[PDB]
Amino acid sequence: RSFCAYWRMLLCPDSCSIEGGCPEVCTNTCPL
Repeated sequence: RSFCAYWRMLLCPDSCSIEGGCPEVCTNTCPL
């Protein structure tokens, strides 16, 4: 599993506002 597991919460402190939708790593649907 990529960093998308841990970095999900790491780069997404409710950053969904500034990132428009949500941070790409906040979207824990990251491909393998």
